[PDB]
Amino acid sequence: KSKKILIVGAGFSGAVIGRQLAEKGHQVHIIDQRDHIGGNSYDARDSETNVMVHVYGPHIFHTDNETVWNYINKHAEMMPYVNRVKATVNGQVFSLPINLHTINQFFSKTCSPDEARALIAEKGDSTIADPQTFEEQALRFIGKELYEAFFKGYTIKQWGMQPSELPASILKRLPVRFNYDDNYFNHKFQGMPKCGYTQMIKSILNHENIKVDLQREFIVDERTHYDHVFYSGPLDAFYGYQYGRLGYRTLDFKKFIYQGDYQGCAVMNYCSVDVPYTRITEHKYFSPWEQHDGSVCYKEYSRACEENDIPYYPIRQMGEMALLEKYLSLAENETNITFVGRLGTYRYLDMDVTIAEALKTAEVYLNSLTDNQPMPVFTVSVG
Amino acid sequence: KSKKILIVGAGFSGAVIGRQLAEKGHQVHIIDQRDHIGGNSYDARDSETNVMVHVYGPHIFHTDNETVWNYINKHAEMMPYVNRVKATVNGQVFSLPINLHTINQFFSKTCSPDEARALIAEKGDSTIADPQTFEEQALRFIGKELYEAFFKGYTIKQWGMQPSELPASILKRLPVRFNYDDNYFNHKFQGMPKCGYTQMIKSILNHENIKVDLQREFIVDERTHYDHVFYSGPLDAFYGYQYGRLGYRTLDFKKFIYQGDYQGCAVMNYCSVDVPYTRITEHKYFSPWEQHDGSVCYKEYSRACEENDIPYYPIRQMGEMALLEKYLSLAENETNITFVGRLGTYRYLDMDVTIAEALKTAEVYLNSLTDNQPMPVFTVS
Ligand SMILES: Cc1cc2nc3c(=O)[nH]c(=O)nc-3n(C[C@H](O)[C@H](O)[C@H](O)COP(=O)(O)OP(=O)(O)OC[C@H]3O[C@@H](n4cnc5c(N)ncnc54)[C@H](O)[C@@H]3O)c2cc1C
Ligand SMILES: Cc1cc2nc3c(=O)[nH]c(=O)nc-3n(C[C@H](O)[C@H](O)[C@H](O)COP(=O)(O)OP(=O)(O)OC[C@H]3O[C@@H](n4cnc5c(N)ncnc54)[C@H](O)[C@@H]3O)c2cc1C
Ligand SMILES: Cc1cc2nc3c(=O)[nH]c(=O)nc-3n(C[C@H](O)[C@H](O)[C@H](O)COP(=O)(O)O)c2cc1C
Ligand SMILES: Cc1cc2nc3c(=O)[nH]c(=O)nc-3n(C[C@H](O)[C@H](O)[C@H](O)COP(=O)(O)O)c2cc1C
Ligand SMILES: Cc1cc2nc3c(=O)[nH]c(=O)nc-3n(C[C@H](O)[C@H](O)[C@H](O)COP(=O)(O)O)c2cc1C
Ligand SMILES: Cc1cc2nc3c(=O)[nH]c(=O)nc-3n(C[C@H](O)[C@H](O)[C@H](O)COP(=O)(O)O)c2cc1C
Repeated sequence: KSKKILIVGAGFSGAVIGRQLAEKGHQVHIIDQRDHIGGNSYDARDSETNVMVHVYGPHIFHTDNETVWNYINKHAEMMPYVNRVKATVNGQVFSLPINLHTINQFFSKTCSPDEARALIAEKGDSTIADPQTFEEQALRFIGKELYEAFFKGYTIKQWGMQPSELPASILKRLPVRFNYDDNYFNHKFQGMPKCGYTQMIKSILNHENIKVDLQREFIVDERTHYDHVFYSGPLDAFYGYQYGRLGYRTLDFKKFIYQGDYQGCAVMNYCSVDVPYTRITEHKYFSPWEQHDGSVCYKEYSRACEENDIPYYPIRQMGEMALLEKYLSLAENETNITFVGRLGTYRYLDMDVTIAEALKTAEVYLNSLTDNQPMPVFTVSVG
Repeated sequence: KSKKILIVGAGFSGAVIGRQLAEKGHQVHIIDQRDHIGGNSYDARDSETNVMVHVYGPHIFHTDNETVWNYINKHAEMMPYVNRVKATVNGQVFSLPINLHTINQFFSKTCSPDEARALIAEKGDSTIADPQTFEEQALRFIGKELYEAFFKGYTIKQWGMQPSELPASILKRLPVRFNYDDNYFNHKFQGMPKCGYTQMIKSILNHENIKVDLQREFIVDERTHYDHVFYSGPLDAFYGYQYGRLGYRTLDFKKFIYQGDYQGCAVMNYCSVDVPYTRITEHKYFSPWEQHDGSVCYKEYSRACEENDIPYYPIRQMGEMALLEKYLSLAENETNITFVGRLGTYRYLDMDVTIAEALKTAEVYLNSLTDNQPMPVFTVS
């Protein structure tokens, strides 16, 4: 039997869940409160320059998950693109993430890989048994100089907290590289959709069993008209923020246009705390197969997400997780709804991860129909 | 009607011409004086370390020709790979080709693309009206500091001549990229074959109608036993060097083994004339999908190609070109032979260009049979 399915959000989570269910006979209704599909992966062209802008931040696809990679290759033409980030600090321009070139330039050396290991082991404090803070992780592995140049001010700008108050886990993600590889991501598959993500999501959304209504906020009354609801909007919002708002950072993107090449690369970080934006992005460099004389650029600023700002990065410290636990115990009591995605589960999720989880969620739901088991509220852990 | 083809050389020129024709019926005899196939593209695994070594120096595949790309993808699995070269001079490590990073690092600046254009325009030596040498052209374009750090020394080593001895026309464009792009090659397709060029050519060569004999020299007396000869060996040698030897640079490779990552990139250039090698190459870096604890490296030394050396880079200056012209006008009176390849034609040819010209050559020969026309001696200009 064909089921009636409400899906709240037309970003990757809604779109991929909808597509998998559509293809199996169910009637899928996808709503989104914005006037366009795509969620935070949405891109659109700038009128004047015709530059394709990644509206809610640069979005670089990267994955080791070949199943996911083949899936999106069914919906776009993936162009090779290797993200290579630069940084300006101390009157110089460096390569990130920290590599043998960054090391040799910063200390004015011509170390080989093994000489650079010895120079960095010497700067690091191997007396720290198990770093508990971001700061201690930097002192342990990269040393004071590298830390204060590349990480301290930059991290303070992103998080609005001292690094001695942030977990080690943030920097554990980012080892020093003792060769000349300056690819930002190590994933086996990396690229950018030739006609953009909006178009990719449009192809995912393109089926006979899917109706998509925009400018349409979810209404708690609707649930009864459907067999199941998939919700990728904010968890706290669905509960009227009755216990408080989940803490996020937000970003302000300050637009400017330049005639020519403003910086010569897609991403420039500004490591100094005394430079108020975290970075400048030059969006035409995200589509190097195209040529554009005019250029759309953004200065990006980080700050605490207030009531009417878009939530970007979830903060997820003790207070935030105590608040989450309260919404979760409301959530565990529900029937015929599943909360999914970055907003629905209060997790930062890359595009490929979001896709893989959306495929699994559809599969769980389909399996639950044929086994006549109830569909759980979450198909992922958040304890 | 089935032709007896002799093809001199089992590198890309002969392999590709040979397969195109073997597939339309002709009997193809390929010979090569060396003891392995592949010509200068040949690779092989080093015994101690198992690193795939590029025996005649690094070979990176790159093209904008998608027909050529699809063609090698039939005979190999192409892995992605983007060449990015580092260079050590004056106690610093830089990015090449010269780019906005090289410039900011070199001068200690944080220039944007356009401020950097303004910076190089001032450094450019503007008192030099009408430059005649490579030296003067470089000086006018980018000034003394950049010229002497990155060009003067490396030119001396690479060409065995001072840039004052070479023509201004050798570099027609200001050589700075005013962006952060440090991909050495700008081609749409770039990659490395997962199992090596030798296996790729071994696959091009695998046909019933193709016999390959190695350790086998061409001998003029052979010509009479075949209907056509495709010749990829050196044009001057084919005619006994009767007018002189075409000028080339040759390269010496000095092998060492390091346990670890010796330098942390495939290719490190040394710009200084006081360092006698041109580059150090670390070959495992040409196969990043592979992991190796032991690493095979080479210091590369460039010198004049003398009579017993392998010819690498064609010098192609005034005298060499006049000299080439003489063998060309002898070749123009040959019949039943076509000269092809970097050696048969005295050109530096990429792998992709060489494959495209081979496919076209076989086709021109196929067409000439069906149309009853004579095959030309050269299939390019
Ligand atoms: C700054 C930033 C940079 C990023 N960069 C990368 C990157 O480089 N690479 C990468 O792989 N990933 C990146 N990501 C992750 C990426 O954006 C997510 O993977 C993806 O957006 C998740 O999609 P989703 O559909 O689950 O959620 P979303 O895209 O957020 O979409 C959810 C949808 O729900 C709608 N909605 C919410 N509430 C309601 C409501 N009550 N009623 C109706 N509609 C509602 C919203 O309007 C929205 O359109 C980045 C994320 C951020 C914040
Ligand atoms: C230092 C160097 C670096 C290079 N790097 C790149 C690179 O990164 N990427 C790229 O695309 N290309 C590169 N190339 C170009 C590449 O090597 C050529 O494209 C390729 O070798 C062309 O193959 P071919 O068959 O025409 O000629 P060759 O490979 O030179 O083959 C000619 C064959 O003919 C044989 N032969 C000659 N005379 C006789 C005779 N008397 N009797 C019998 N056999 C004979 C030879 O033994 C040889 O095996 C490089 C070239 C050089 C010199
Ligand atoms: C509060 C916060 C939480 C973040 N959580 C993640 C995360 O879980 N995974 C991730 O890849 N990036 C996360 N990021 C961002 C990265 O650490 C990264 O450095 C940042 O997005 C800017 O640089 P990037 O886009 O190159 O990664 C977070 C950023 C902030 C401010
Ligand atoms: C340091 C350096 C020196 C080079 N010297 C030469 C040279 O002497 N002759 C030459 O033809 N190319 C030389 N090149 C290669 C040139 O950059 C050239 O632009 C390009 O590689 C030409 O080939 P393409 O057909 O792939 O574009 C040199 C490159 C570098 C970085
Ligand atoms: C004939 C020739 C000689 C060159 N010699 C040098 C050199 O000595 N040092 C150097 O850094 N670059 C040298 N170059 C490299 C120029 O930067 C090269 O054209 C540059 O890579 C062009 O880059 P592009 O790919 O942006 O066109 C040479 C290039 C050519 C064609
Ligand atoms: C005399 C001479 C001619 C060369 N001609 C070419 C050429 O036509 N195309 C090319 O890509 N490289 C050519 N090169 C090699 C280039 O200089 C460049 O360095 C190549 O990208 C790396 O070769 P190399 O660094 O050993 O010189 C030539 C080198 C020399 C010495």
